[PDB]
Amino acid sequence: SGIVPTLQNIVATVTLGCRLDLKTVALHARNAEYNPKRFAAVIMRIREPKTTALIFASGKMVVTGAKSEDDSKLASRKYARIIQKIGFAAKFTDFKIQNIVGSCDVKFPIRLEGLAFSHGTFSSYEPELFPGLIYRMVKPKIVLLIFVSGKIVLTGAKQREEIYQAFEAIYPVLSEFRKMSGSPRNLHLLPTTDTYLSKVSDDPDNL
DNA sequence: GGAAACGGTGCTTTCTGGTAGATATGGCCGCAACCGATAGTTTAACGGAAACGCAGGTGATATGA
Repeated sequence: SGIVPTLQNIVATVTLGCRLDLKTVALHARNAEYNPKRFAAVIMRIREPKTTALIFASGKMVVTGAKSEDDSKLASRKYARIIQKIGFAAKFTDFKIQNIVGSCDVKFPIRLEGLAFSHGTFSSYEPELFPGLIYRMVKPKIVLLIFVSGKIVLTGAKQREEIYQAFEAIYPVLSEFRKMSGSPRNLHLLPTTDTYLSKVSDDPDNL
């Protein structure tokens, strides 16, 4: 419970309001990869923040590799500004984080068979083609990947607090699977997602 | 006190020609029936559309293979 989870990847999307010519967009970006022989879209990485991004002719975009809530909106706004420099209106709309990926380490090894046998209502553990166990948390809804080393991965979340709540909910379970710190201090010590996102310009006129 | 002689004409009769219905035979016209044919199901079984499931353009957390 003392080893607070770290975010590894935040993935988001934004609507542009207007349908646009993706070939025209592909002409001016300083990083771009695109070939209709394999896929009909441009892959578009940037230096700072270190995000990858994607654009669709229908007037929608996706952003990946964000380290913070801030990076997600700030990168999306900078990609939209590049499209506004180009011959399109690109009205920044529908900003959302569809998935969050985080990880933590309890520093003790886990008997995945014991976890799967006792919590089989939520746990799945297939024959060992892959070494890690998977867990389906239903309230709040989170997917957790459990490894024998004590390393843990969390995904399927969209709100920051639920990743820390899911870790805190399974830490007592993991701690029971032991043989021969445990205090969270608070459920969420850091500021909320909204108090982070509000540092970035929200108004679409603030290009 | 009446019946027998027989003149009146009222009432009736067949010989016939009229009125006119009848039908054996005949020739058109069209109804009753058959073998015929066109259209009908819904399924052998697989040709079809809509209905159906996995990939690929990033990324990449674990620790084994």
